[PDB]
Amino acid sequence: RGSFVEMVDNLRGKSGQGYYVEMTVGSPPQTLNILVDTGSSNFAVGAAPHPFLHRYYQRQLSSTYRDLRKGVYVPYTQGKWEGELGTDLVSIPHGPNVTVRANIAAITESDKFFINGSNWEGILGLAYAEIARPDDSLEPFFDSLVKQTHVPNLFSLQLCGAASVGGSMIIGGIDHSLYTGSLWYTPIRREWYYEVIIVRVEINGQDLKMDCKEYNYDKSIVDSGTTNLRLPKKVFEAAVKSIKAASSTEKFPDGFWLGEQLVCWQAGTTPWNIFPVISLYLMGEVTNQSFRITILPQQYLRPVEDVATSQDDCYKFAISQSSTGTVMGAVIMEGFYVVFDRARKRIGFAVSACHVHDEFRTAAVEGPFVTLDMEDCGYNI
Ligand SMILES: C[C@@]1(c2cc(NC(=O)c3ccc(Cl)cn3)ccc2F)CCSC(N)=N1
Ligand code: NA
Repeated sequence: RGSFVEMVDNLRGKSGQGYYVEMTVGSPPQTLNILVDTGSSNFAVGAAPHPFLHRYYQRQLSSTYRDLRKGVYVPYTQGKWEGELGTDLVSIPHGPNVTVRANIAAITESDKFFINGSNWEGILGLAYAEIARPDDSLEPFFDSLVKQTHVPNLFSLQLCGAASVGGSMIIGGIDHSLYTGSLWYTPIRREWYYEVIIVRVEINGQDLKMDCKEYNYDKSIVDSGTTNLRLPKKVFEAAVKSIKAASSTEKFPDGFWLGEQLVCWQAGTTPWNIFPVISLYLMGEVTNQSFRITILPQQYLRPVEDVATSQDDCYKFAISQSSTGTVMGAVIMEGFYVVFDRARKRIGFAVSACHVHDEFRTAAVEGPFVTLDMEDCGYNI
């Protein structure tokens, strides 16, 4: 407990492509890079020679493979995957020194799922059974890990960000060198997604003055598998209005705020200080008590390096409207060390020791604050 040197720096990735960890599947072990996803619950790996893939699960080479003789079809809002369910021995080279029999969805057909140019071949769904496909009987990997070993029912993520991103996934523990100050915990409202309740929203300290139910319509989640801070449409509308006002020194086209176009500045001449901080107050552990997390423009203005039609420093506005509730994606998580404390049904936030900042402002986790009617901020029906 407290320090896990061998798990430090076990995450890699590229900007806009997510964070992956090294895993082994089968006997003898087949090495795969696997996307770390707190927004889903399936362990699903490429099992066929899709041209975008560096490598894939070859079930014929594994003596420990077992067929569940069951298919699974997973459509998303944009794209799909389809696979054949089985079990095999799963290990994490730069994680705990254990081997687990886990459910594996062997991906045999997909559309807009794998990324052309990416270095990962599967997805580690770290959320709960309730949202597993096809149903809650298909035990998620981390549930299997805890059930079969003495690994504590907790993991933590330090996503570092801005061409190669890095970070740490501490399995079964917390590493105190990864954060500064104190951890503050928000209750997991329900174990399906990592669902949380946002009780107050500020832009540069200015409250948005909305019914706090709107902040969590229809849910708020912490999701390492999403880049953006995604806000419910009505919240997004009001947040951008306030961000527009706060950043009035320079004017930008309407399309930039909708993520329909990028904005470019000359190298090193990026004006961070004209852009406001964004604060989310989260439900605390105690009745009427809350805490505040605060991110910088460094988090919500993402560098886009892939532009060929431009030679400057171009950025995407990575706060976007949503119809699925608040998604606290990489835009949030890159500022913080995030502790998914499953044993105690809570999520901890602390200032990340690796987060990107200037000399005038840092990301912050602050409390305690007094907030009434926090239970009424959650959505029902
Ligand atoms: C299963 C799903 C998903 C996520 C991804 N993520 C990424 O590619 C990515 C990219 C950048 C960053 Cl920072 C993080 N992640 C890719 C394919 C997917 F099917 C469905 C959509 S939402 C979610 N939480 N999981
Ligand atoms: Na997708």
